[PDB]
Amino acid sequence: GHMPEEVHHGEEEVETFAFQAEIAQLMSLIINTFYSNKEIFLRELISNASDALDKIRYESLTDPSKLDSGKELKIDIIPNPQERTLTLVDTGIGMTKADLINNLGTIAKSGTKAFMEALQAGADISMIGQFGVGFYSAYLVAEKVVVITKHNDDEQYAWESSAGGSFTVRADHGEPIGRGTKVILHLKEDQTEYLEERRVKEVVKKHSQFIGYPITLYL
Ligand SMILES: CC(C)c1cc(C(=O)N2Cc3ccccc3C2)c(O)cc1CC#N
Repeated sequence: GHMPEEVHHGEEEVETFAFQAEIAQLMSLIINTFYSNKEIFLRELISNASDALDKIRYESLTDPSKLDSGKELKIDIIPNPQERTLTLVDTGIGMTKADLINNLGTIAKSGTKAFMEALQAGADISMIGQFGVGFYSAYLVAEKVVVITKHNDDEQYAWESSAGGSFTVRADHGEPIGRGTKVILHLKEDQTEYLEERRVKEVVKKHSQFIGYPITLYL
């Protein structure tokens, strides 16, 4: 046999970018401070999932073909005690590559900035969703967050950040999710209570009791 060397690939498959400084300041703030009620992170994710589900639901009024990718609108929650992850998957509208990079790395600048200003003036962490940036509350409990997303008009993409100032984005060739978003939280060691059935049930019942979509726990 011969030994080729592929000196160049079709396109750079992993890209790394810095957050806007304001986004990174918030993330650093969130991942390092004490908050007495970190369970709000699940409310924030379920809230973003509900909106993504509304978005595909309303386009399905006008185009029934937008669900050939999946007709059930639902949220699933999967704690995995042995890999210390908690996973939320929704069948909402998902995100193109352009919006993945933009929404999470860049145009969150306004909301994160107004929020840190509001914090200086007396706000607290639970109000983060009033500024459109509730997703970053995941770092209350996670040391590392992964986002897998699939929009009807694009391929599947993976996003990842450990809150070190940077994130990466790559074409994800993994479990095809069809459509929507999947979030994988790599939990801090002192936050393993969100891998128990009792507790996750408490948090959903306490905060997301009136979401208009089924939420299913896969213990
Ligand atoms: C990465 C975060 C921000 C996230 C994004 C989506 C998502 O694809 N959209 C698309 C869309 C369209 C309209 C209104 C809102 C949304 C949010 C999701 O379904 C779940 C999460 C998890 C959290 N928190």
